[PDB]
Amino acid sequence: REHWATRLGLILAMAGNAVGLGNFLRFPVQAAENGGGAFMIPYIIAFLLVGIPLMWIEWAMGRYGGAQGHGTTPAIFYLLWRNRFAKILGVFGLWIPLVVAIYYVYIESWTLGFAIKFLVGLVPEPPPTDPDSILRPFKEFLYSYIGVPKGDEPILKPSLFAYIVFLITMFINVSILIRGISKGIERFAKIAMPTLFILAVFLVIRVFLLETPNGTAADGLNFLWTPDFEKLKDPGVWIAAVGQIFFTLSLGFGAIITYASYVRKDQDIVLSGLTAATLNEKAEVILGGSISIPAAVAFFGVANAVAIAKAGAFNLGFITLPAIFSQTAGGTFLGFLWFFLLFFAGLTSSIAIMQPMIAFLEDELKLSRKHAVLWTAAIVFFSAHLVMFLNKSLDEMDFWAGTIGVVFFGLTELIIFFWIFGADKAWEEINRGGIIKVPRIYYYVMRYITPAFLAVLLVVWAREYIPKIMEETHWTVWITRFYIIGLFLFLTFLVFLAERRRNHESA
Ligand SMILES: CCCCCCCCO[C@@H]1O[C@H](CO)[C@@H](O)[C@H](O)[C@H]1O
Ligand SMILES: CCCCCCCCO[C@@H]1O[C@H](CO)[C@@H](O)[C@H](O)[C@H]1O
Ligand SMILES: CCCCCCCCO[C@@H]1O[C@H](CO)[C@@H](O)[C@H](O)[C@H]1O
Ligand SMILES: CCCCCCCCO[C@@H]1O[C@H](CO)[C@@H](O)[C@H](O)[C@H]1O
Ligand SMILES: CCCCCCCCO[C@@H]1O[C@H](CO)[C@@H](O)[C@H](O)[C@H]1O
Ligand SMILES: CC(C)C[C@H](N)C(=O)O
Ligand SMILES: [Cl-]
Ligand SMILES: [Cl-]
Ligand code: NA
Ligand code: NA
Repeated sequence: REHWATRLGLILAMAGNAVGLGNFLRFPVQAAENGGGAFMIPYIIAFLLVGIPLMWIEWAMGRYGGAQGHGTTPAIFYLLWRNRFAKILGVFGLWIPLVVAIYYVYIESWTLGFAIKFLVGLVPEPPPTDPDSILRPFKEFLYSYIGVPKGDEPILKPSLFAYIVFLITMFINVSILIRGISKGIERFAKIAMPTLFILAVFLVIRVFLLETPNGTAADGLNFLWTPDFEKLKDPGVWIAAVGQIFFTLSLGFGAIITYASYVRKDQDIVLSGLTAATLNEKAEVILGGSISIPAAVAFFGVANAVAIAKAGAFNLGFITLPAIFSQTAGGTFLGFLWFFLLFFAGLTSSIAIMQPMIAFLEDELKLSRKHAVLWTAAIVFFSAHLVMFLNKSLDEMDFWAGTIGVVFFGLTELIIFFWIFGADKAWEEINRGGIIKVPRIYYYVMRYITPAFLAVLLVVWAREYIPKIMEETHWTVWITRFYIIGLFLFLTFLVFLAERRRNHESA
């Protein structure tokens, strides 16, 4: 099997796994929609009860499976629970990454397209005071990029440049992955992670220099970091906080497990996982949290910045921030650094959610790496056409795989690992090779607190929110549901094909 060459390269590839578009696009939206500081308290708690333990559990599962030549959950779940239903539950560990990748790479390709257009100065020209006259040209710029529907039909019509930049973006992701783990994902993380930290800090600095009649960047920092204990009783904030923690640390996407299956059997995972998790949080709450919201609060005030964040998941990042930057000297180049930052943010994360499908093809179907990467890309490139052309197809995928699915699968992999396999055998397998040991209190969090926390959460979804999504959406949502359900069917057939190759090989 292939291995991470260096300790540092493993951490940067794991941090590059986690530090992505969620740090800089999703976290600002999720924080502002939910009252700023009121969001932080459930966010910090969820990090301590959910994010940290699941990080360790997935590192253990990956490394455990990797010592037996398996990197994906269809095989690893069976290694933990010898039962066909573990193989079937394991398909989610391929389905969730592949579904999420279908829409993540596309959004990643926007930032590459926006970066190119901002670098070359092919950007809108706001008329030099009215905010709408400054924002509308950038709303119209993004809407023309992805092709937001102008009539009644739910059809997207992306620009030719967007589609070509998507092909370019895929080609960029293939070029890294086809070189492997050590000569591909690892080498690129040693380059991208410094680049990304540098850019973010500079932007944080430049945003902190913003002052207008409506406020300063400190006003956004106070809004984000001022508690509001009157919201701790809202199931929505807790749902939003735990869903963010999952998304940001790459938990429930089968990606950490696959990356961890390339860690040598003896090597530490306790300090490693903690560092990468600690890295991703600094990336959000310090860097991601200090760019979008302070800048939006700085030009518009808190209430309008909150209103901007509630308008959509991309308004703040693809419309508001460049519009804000367009009012400052060299703001076009500042936009380029912003969208170039997002491109390495997503690229280090898109290669992470595409490695599982590759690993499954190499490990379980014995495909060469070249063929495993290329077939994986072909699967993503084709499938992405559903996200590109059907309005709100992206949303449905992010909900079922990137929102519901990761919390379901996260609870699934904890029970399989830490209950069925055995809590004590799991505790042993987490701490083995540990440069440090997992604190004794976390054994009781993993066995009892975390699974009940998620169980209650998933029950609040299933009763109070999902009924609106099964009955109050446009009929076209079943087009995406049908496709992603058939995608699951296809992956199980591969699993079935992988256990039949294993019966003929042993014979
Ligand atoms: C069922 C279709 C399977 C894949 C066919 C993809 C067709 C891509 O079509 C292309 O889309 C671009 C963006 O709108 C346009 O700029 C081009 O005119 C068009 O050739
Ligand atoms: C990174 C290189 C990407 C090259 C994409 C070329 C897409 C060409 O596309 C064309 O470009 C013209 C000039 O801007 C536009 O007027 C047209 O709308 C567009 O069809
Ligand atoms: C669900 C994935 C398939 C959707 C992409 C299909 C691309 C359709 O292609 C479209 O054909 C039209 C007439 O032929 C042209 O007006 C457009 O230029 C072109 O975008
Ligand atoms: C999943 C649905 C997304 C598909 C994108 C629809 C592209 C709309 O393109 C349509 O293609 C039709 C057949 O070629 C033509 O009759 C029309 O000229 C054209 O409007
Ligand atoms: C619910 C999650 C709590 C996370 C905070 C744990 C802080 C670690 O706590 C420490 O753990 C050590 C090893 O068990 C002990 O030696 C110390 O008594 C204890 O202070
Ligand atoms: C699906 C994951 C790779 C997402 C990534 N952890 C992010 O925060 O952007
Ligand atoms: Cl364009
Ligand atoms: Cl219709
Ligand atoms: Na993240
Ligand atoms: Na990343």
